[PDB]
Amino acid sequence: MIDEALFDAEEKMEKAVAVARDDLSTIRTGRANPGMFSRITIDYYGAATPITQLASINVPEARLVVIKPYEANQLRAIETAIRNSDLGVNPTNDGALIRVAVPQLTEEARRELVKQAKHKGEEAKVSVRNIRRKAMEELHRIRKEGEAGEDEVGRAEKDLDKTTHQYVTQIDELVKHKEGELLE
Repeated sequence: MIDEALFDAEEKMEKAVAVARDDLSTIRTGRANPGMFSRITIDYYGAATPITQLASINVPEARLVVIKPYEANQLRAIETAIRNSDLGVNPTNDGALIRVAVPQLTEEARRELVKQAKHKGEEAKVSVRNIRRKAMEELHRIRKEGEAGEDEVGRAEKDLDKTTHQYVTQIDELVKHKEGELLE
């Protein structure tokens, strides 16, 4: 049915756009967020484990992160993972807390990250397009087989085209915004 193809495709695009927002969040910036720490993993009893699951990540000032590990025995293993990461960070030790001052990025690094953001956007747009294609070829099958009227299917095609472009644009705003986060 038109409905299933159309309503599910929309719902999937929303998820894809949501995934892209989260994905952009993982990029290092100025205006530190937790997301930049999300893909730092420690050895946690044999399982490669994100620090995000193992510590409460707080942002007091603009360029200062405060990380509180649930298990004090883990603190040194966490700080090292931060120290050995690709964040460009020199974390200090407080005892219960890890003090992470985040430096302003170099112009070279920020052109490389702007690059990273465009790519994550491109991936999500392609994903959105694939969702449209699957729903559109269902519409095409409905038409071919005469399971719905021609005018009916052509309105649904027009609707799907609109929905798709709205979500692609949303992804483009999402990148446009991370780009401006990175170039200030």
